[PDB]
Amino acid sequence: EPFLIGVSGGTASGKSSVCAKIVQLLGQNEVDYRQKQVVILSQDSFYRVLTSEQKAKALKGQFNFDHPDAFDNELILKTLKEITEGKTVQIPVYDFVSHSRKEETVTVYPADVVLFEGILAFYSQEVRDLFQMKLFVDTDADTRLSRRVLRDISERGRDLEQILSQYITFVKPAFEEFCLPTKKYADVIIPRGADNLVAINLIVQHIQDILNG
Amino acid sequence: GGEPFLIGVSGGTASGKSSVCAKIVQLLGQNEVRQKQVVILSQDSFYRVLTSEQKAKALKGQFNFDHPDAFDNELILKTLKEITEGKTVQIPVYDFVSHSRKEETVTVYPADVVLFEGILAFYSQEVRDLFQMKLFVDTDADTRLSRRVLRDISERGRDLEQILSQYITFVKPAFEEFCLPTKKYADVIIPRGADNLVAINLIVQHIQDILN
Amino acid sequence: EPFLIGVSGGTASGKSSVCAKIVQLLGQNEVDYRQKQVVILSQDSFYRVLTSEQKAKALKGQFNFDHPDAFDNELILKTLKEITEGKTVQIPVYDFVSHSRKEETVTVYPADVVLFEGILAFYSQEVRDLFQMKLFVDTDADTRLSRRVLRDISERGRDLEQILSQYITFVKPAFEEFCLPTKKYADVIIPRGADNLVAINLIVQHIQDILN
Amino acid sequence: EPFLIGVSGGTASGKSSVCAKIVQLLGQNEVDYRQKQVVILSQDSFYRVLTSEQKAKALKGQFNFDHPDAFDNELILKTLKEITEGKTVQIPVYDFVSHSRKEETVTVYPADVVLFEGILAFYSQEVRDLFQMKLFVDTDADTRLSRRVLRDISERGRDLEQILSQYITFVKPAFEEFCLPTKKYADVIIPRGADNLVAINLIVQHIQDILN
Ligand SMILES: O=C(CSc1nc2c(cnn2-c2ccc(F)cc2)c(=O)[nH]1)Nc1ccc(Br)cc1
Ligand SMILES: O=C(CSc1nc2c(cnn2-c2ccc(F)cc2)c(=O)[nH]1)Nc1ccc(Br)cc1
Repeated sequence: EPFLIGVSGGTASGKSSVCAKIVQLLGQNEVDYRQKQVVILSQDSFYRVLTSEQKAKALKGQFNFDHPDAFDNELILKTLKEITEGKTVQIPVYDFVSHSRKEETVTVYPADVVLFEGILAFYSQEVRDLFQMKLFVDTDADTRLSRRVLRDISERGRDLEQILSQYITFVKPAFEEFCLPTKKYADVIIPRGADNLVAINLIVQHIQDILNG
Repeated sequence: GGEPFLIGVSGGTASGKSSVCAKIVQLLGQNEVRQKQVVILSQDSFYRVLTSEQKAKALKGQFNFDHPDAFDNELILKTLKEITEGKTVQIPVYDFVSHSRKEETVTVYPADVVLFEGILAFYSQEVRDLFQMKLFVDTDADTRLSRRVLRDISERGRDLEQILSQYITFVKPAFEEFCLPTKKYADVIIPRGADNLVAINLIVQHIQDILN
Repeated sequence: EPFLIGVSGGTASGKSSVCAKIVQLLGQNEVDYRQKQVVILSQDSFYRVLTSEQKAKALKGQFNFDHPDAFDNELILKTLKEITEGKTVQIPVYDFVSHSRKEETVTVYPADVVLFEGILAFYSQEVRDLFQMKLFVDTDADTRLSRRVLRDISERGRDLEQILSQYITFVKPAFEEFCLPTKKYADVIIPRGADNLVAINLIVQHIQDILN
Repeated sequence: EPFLIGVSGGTASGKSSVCAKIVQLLGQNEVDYRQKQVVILSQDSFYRVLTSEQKAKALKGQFNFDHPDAFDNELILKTLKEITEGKTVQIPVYDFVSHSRKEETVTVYPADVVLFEGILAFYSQEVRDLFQMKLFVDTDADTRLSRRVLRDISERGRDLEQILSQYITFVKPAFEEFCLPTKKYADVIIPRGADNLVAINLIVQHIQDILN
């Protein structure tokens, strides 16, 4: 049975780079995709195929993609279950023009350890109860917001007003209502994110031992 | 201005604390006045005159204007004591170009209500014991950072990376160490800032009652 | 139209005693029952009449009376709407033996000012939209727990193990899940409770100005 | 050189039970004192010898043993730098009558891993910089007071009003002003405490890895 690590934290907490760094340090980027012992899954792969009335809100730009409802809880639960039972799985690739899933999927061969990472990884009891270990990457919201702003201006061509409109109207309230109340389910809290080498090495070491048990 | 009623106002940068003070005095028409019964004092007037070592620091972005050390606590305590005793006082006018006070001082005559506003208004016990009412304008750090970034870009012409580098290195550590722990000393907390018209009307109504 | 003030806070915040002290400082204990210009309603008077399955849970000490499910929001809504229409209204008296309402109701005549006070006074949009002013009495959970333990040994006949088991299992999670998030709806936050005479005198003076 | 783990968190966070459990799961409770590879040091062992002035405050129940000033940072620093140099060390044992150190000491032979555990283990930069790993046991203040009351009420036998007056007056203010600001120096935060078996087993394993 594969070892499931759930990782949560708000946007730009560093939950993504933490998963990236752990997997890099375990030599997994030098390993072919068919033979990887440690795989990373993101909750944002499992965005819902939107209905007519949902797609209408999304064109008007008034659909909160950080709300639990924007996420396909039942496909997440189904898929993680299959992973647990040792089965290989298909991860969707999301089209934001059509708010539907493309035909091309991503294949995920049975792994020894699976990192499942997202803003609402711990929101559903049934999904929480599949994780052997729960990690929350705790970064102050002001810190996270500065990171969000530099990232979205630099590697995307997004405008500063639009970024802070979306943050204040949608991201912040959804973080406070749905994500932050899930911090209390975490086994281990990792402050600051990917620059926290002591916490990362501690989780790398732990996965390393698992790969040799 | 027999025995002024001193109101202390704190809260982080971009909390709303200046606008709240400004709206309170506006809604009282004590705006456009010569017999001002309500005046606003700002802790921003009481910056220390800098050494040339410190002036040199300020030219680079590396002098912490959010630290207690950057404000003249002795002159603030003295100025507020004289106000409490019903005396006319001189407020400095600070020139940032020279990092020193001009000859021009602003004359504040005994008012019936004095609103003293600053990030560190409640930091010193001697100063905080002169306030008969202490207000804290409580606004979330991410909200406050959003307002600060937009003001610094759009009014003040700042570089984005410099704003946020300075935020992380100096402003945030200074707010968490020195300002945020003073919130417990507040009698009343005003969430959000200048848009809190219910909070603001409660403070204008209360100021009119003691003007009578 | 009566002026409606909603008042929330965790258990042992001091919301009850803040209300009680505001009324008494107004002189409204020396005013006659039918002539009360300012009255206090408690969300407590409006516990639901429990189902059979809820009765069962309650008798085994497994029903959370701090959950929104415990409160009769429809009756709360109805009674506040009628008070805004200037009606005389009847308030239920709850009985914890039967988990139901006594025949005895309590009569409240039209007041100028109504204080409504409860852990979940701001939980429901339609109820919170009836308040002209929302006060949240903000007292640290460790402080409030200190008060609860001393209150429950003296008043009730309870031991530490029962008070703390109940607090950890029921009061705390319900407070964090349901009460704490409503704080963002307050217009004014009152730290500490009824020893905050500056905050209390402020609400008193505001209420006096309504009565004039 | 030996591996120094610093552990902090508020009174009754569980940091002491976390250290006990880690050592119990590594089989060190069986190993002979002279051959122990993992040892727990407590900051509580390094209380300062009080001056007459402080001894005077302490007799009147006014010396705050949770204030940084109550810890002998110089002795802590010396003792940990010695452990780091491979040297055998004596740990004081304290008398809370004379507010000074007994005849008897406790000998600690060079260990491969030291857990240094206390409320202010990260307060001093010099102490904090010795630790290759910093753990902070984060337990809610209302939860910690719960445990503290039950623990203290017997283990010492003392009165309930005294435990709670002491907590509100001394412990809570000292935790909020001095301990809580040290959380940002933790590499890893362990929630709830000794019942967190995932977090405990993660640390046990890391230490086993180090001993092999
Ligand atoms: O001041 C701080 C940073 S804690 C903090 N609180 C925030 C931020 C943004 N919004 N809020 C906030 C939101 C809703 C509220 F209702 C209250 C605050 C933020 O960046 N940091 N110190 C701190 C750091 C870690 C811990 Br754990 C606790 C306090
Ligand atoms: O006590 C407080 C704020 S109010 C508060 N919140 C608490 C306490 C204990 N647990 N929580 C809590 C835990 C999880 C939640 F989701 C919500 C609440 C507490 O004593 N006070 N902090 C404080 C006060 C003064 C200073 Br100075 C610094 C920090």
